[PDB]
Amino acid sequence: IGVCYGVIGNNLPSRSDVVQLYRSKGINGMRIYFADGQALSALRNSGIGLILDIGNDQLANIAASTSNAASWVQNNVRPYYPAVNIKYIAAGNEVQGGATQSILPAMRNLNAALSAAGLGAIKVSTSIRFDEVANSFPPSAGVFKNAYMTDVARLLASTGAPLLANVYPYFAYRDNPGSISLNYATFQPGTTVRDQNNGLTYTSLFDAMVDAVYAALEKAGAPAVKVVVSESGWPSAGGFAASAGNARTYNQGLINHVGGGTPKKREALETYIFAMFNENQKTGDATERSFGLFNPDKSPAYNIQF
Repeated sequence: IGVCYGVIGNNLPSRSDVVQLYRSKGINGMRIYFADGQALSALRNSGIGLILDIGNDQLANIAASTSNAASWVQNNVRPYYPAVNIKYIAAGNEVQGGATQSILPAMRNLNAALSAAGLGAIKVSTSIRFDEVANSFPPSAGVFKNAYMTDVARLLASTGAPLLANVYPYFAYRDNPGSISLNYATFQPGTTVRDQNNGLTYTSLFDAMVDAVYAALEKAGAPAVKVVVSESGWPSAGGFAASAGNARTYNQGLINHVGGGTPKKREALETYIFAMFNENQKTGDATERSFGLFNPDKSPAYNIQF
């Protein structure tokens, strides 16, 4: 499985220390949020598959021209591939506003540049959050609420690239403690929901969520498009339901689950746990600083067998 690697803290390890920890624990996937040169160099011949986000601040620059995208590929990708196994490139992460207007042309522009560079194995996609999907209940009722997402699904369909989704049962649960049980949320026996539309049964909030993305994809006209869960995790402190036991239970649960897929698609699901270390400098809710599997000093936040 993979682990997202965030560096928004003032007390984290060196990139090479990081890569080493990964190889020790047997983690075979990494997501990085910008073209981090030190991470990339450290990653050479490490055998770790990678999701490379371009960085939202780069979206407009890349969307402008193919020469802009070629220059980015030349500096940030060409020097590391194929030694570094970059599997995907996320042209934007949870972009909002008029910026969404830039995601399709940046996606095209990168596809053209990778092509001419002779790097067509690398696939181009975009990272979204679940709040992109409406009428998620029953999961079969899922539909993309924004118009631009259909444009994207179609491009992914024709290019053979998957969709990267940030799925967090924690946020769903946190918002709706009354309607949602901790068991259902953390992969524990107890609850069963039946999708009337297709008759599938659901025992976990995770499955129900992923299958809602699949519902939406199909409606968009992109049935064969796969989903890569580009983020999923549970905080160990800073708010409601945040605790090591809950965080241990969710993540281990997650690791032991994804290999069986979901009721709509029983194939193993590619998933990235958020995140490797707690980022002591994040803003927003107190929980943001407590999503790590490890403590800044490389010590296990709680025990997880990968």
